[PDB]
Amino acid sequence: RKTNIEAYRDGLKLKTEEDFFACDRQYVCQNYAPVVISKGKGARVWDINGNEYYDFLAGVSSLSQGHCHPRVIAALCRQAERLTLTLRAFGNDVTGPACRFMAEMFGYDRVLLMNTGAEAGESALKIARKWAYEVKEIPPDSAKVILCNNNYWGRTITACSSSTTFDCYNNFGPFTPGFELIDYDDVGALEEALKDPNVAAFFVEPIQGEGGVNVPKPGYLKRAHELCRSKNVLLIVDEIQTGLCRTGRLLAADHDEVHPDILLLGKSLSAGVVPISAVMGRADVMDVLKPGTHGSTFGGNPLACAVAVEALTVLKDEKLADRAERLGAQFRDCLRRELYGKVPWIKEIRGRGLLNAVEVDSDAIDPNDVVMKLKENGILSKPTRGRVMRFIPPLVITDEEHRDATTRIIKSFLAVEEERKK
Amino acid sequence: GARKTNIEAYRDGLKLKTEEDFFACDRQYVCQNYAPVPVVISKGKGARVWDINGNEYYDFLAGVSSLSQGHCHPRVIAALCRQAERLTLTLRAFGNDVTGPACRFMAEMFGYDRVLLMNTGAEAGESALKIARKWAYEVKEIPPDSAKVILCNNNYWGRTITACSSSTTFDCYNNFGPFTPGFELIDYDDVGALEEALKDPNVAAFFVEPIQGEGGVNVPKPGYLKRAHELCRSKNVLLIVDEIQTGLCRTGRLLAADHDEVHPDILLLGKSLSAGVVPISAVMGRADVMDVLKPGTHGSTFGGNPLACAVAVEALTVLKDEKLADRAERLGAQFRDCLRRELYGKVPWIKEIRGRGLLNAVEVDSDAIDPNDVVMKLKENGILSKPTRGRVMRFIPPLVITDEEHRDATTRIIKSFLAVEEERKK
Ligand SMILES: Cc1ncc(COP(=O)(O)O)c(C=O)c1O
Ligand SMILES: Cc1ncc(COP(=O)(O)O)c(C=O)c1O
Ligand SMILES: OC[C@H]1O[C@@H](O)[C@H](O)[C@@H](O)[C@@H]1O
Ligand SMILES: OC[C@H]1O[C@@H](O)[C@H](O)[C@@H](O)[C@@H]1O
Ligand SMILES: OC[C@H]1O[C@H](O)[C@H](O)[C@@H](O)[C@@H]1O
Repeated sequence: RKTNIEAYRDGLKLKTEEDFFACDRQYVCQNYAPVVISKGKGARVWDINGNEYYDFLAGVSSLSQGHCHPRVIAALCRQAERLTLTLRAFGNDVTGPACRFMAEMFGYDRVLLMNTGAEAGESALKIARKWAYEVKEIPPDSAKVILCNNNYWGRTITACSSSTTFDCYNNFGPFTPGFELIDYDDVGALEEALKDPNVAAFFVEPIQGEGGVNVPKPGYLKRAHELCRSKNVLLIVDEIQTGLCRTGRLLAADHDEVHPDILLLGKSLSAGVVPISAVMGRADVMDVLKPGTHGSTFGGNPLACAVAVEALTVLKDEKLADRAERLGAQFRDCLRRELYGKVPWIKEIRGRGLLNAVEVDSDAIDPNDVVMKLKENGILSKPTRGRVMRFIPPLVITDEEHRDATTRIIKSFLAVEEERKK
Repeated sequence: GARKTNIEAYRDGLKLKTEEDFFACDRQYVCQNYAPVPVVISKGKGARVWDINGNEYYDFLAGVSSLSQGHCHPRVIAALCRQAERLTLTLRAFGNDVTGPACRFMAEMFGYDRVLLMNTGAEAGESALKIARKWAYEVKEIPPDSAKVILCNNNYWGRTITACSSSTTFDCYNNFGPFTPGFELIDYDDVGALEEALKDPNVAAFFVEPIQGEGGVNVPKPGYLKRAHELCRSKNVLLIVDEIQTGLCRTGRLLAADHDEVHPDILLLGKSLSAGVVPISAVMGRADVMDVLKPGTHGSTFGGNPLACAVAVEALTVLKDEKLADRAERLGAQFRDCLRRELYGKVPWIKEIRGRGLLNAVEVDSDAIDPNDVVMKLKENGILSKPTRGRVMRFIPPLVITDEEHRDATTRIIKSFLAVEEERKK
């Protein structure tokens, strides 16, 4: 049987990429800015004309397990035929066991399941505030949260209120108060911010994602945790982009040996199949959310839970932390040896595991020529902040595939440089 | 071959046998932000669910109107499995062969120029608020940071900090501040109060439900929405109409706003947009409003993902193919008529039976009866629901409920209320 979307699309006679871009332009809210993908499998996607590419954005680390992982799809399909949604107003035979699975895997007492990263962030801030008011006993409406410049956690009004990125906040106010912004990767600024006794939490990414793959100094996060703990301030660690093996370890916080007070997960939690996010913490923090104080229609639905248990298990069974660590060190090494020196407009090669970036001098080169050239050579990515090229493949990428992609990526940077010399 | 999926292997290894075993698992590992009816549902199909002990029930919450098409509608599940084999996520950073055609499908079905797909109701409300504000600053040219949005007391649109900031429900806001400013709360179903609030020129929008759901199935006087729209239009204020609960045939029309012949300036949809299969929401509006969201000013990882779009197109088509608007109008009018003729005369602690379509409620007097006795008795008679605000009993079945099931269910419901009354007389 043809699905309704397929039958409906056939009647439109969208044959070329430009037909799809025109349909897009006419009917889709125009809040995004080259290719029309119809199929994905593992590390590979295919456009509507049958051309193959490596996906080096991977849902900005939502597709760590690869596109259309057969185990994840089987778990989806099996659960979807049985039960998808009950609400948390009724019990069911999936939510409990799934939260226990997550509790045991990440080492926490309680799991709050929500749907998106932004909801996980809001839920953590809410928990941190109510905890501050109720357990830490700080004055009513006075709770503060410390975040870092160039953070990204969502697009809610409150997320906009805690952004330093002009386009994220501009003309969406007035703003939620209670945020203090400091420099990333700066313990001094954190110590200084931590003198205010009304601070409920410090909310931080172990590597800043959308900010430009800003990898902090080794130990930064341990130091930050020590400072938070000595002031009775919760360390909220956002691993929505950096967790789940992406950096070579189950949590990017494992590098600095930090167990977050509140952990956020998302994205690859579902292998990019359905939106599910998680907030985890110890009992005396998470239990501030009493009945009726927080909710979500779809949060914890049995379909997402079944998908997430399968997705998480893929990470472990395919040993994807080891694969990210190994391949990623080889990637950065090749790019350093074959590009530093030969390509003067490369500012920095940086990353951990398979979360990598090449920042370029956008005064010396058009970054978009790198993007175009990459696509020409079978590599799809999208930079952040104009000038930071991102390289974020599915972790399941094979040794042969990764060698091949690395060659095409290097060849792309070199072809842009040769064209510049003329 | 034969094999377990991991959720099954793991659950099997925990050796959970009784409902108490599952209740205890939930209490230990799941954040305790709900007060659930004590049942452990295992299978859902159409209007029915079964628990782990085998007991069968009619689902009379239906995900609070997330499952209008029934549990596990075979067409929606087939569309889900088919698209999931092919492509589930690209981001809007890349094009794909589904997202644009799905937005076009919706734009044409609802009559709007532009469609924004988000994931949850809360995200749709946040996005609409962002649109109305930026539009106010850039098109209406009101002063920087001065935009106001009018909402109604007892509204419910989400649990973000900004939603908490615009709530009048104590447990939604308490100890979650400090709050997002820029909200002006008025009584629901009060034209005079809306009129006075609209005298402030910094008002960007009026954000309103055609029936308040979580607030208690509060059905306004007829014409209330039409009148709200005329007032908003005369002051160059956007009418944002939240149909996340009331939309998609639930009230006997495609949109509840259709009763008043209102076309919202911004329309919010969600919940049954996916037939309860995956979270997807939508914000729709005319080009000169929606186009304020320029590249880089708003986004979402999973918003408009191809899996969700294929499910939503299938879910929407089910509404039309099974004529669920007509089924809701008919069955709902019979339900309310039956309940009034069988319960009002006999049951003194029912204050009111109200609703539209198959969005119905029975408000009880909780100073006279423990509402939880009604919930328990319903369950014992094969009916699952959860009240809102302590004392508003909700009857919101899947619209696919058959005539025979609906009659059977209505008998069970009437018998439940009369039995609690019989205990009260004693
Ligand atoms: C670190 C981090 N937090 C939060 C989010 C928000 O995710 P969502 O788009 O699922 O709301 C993202 C997505 O880009 C992210 O990378
Ligand atoms: C009218 C209305 N708006 C918004 C929401 C928020 O939906 P979600 O729980 O999917 O965020 C709901 C659902 O509870 C609703 O009924
Ligand atoms: O020129 C018209 C545009 O829209 C489509 O109708 C055509 O197929 C494309 O070639 C073009 O981008
Ligand atoms: O046939 C429907 C589905 O049922 C599940 O039990 C299988 O493992 C899936 O792969 C299959 O697509
Ligand atoms: O549809 C009405 C239903 O009501 C009865 O309780 C029967 O037990 C059930 O099998 C039947 O299908």
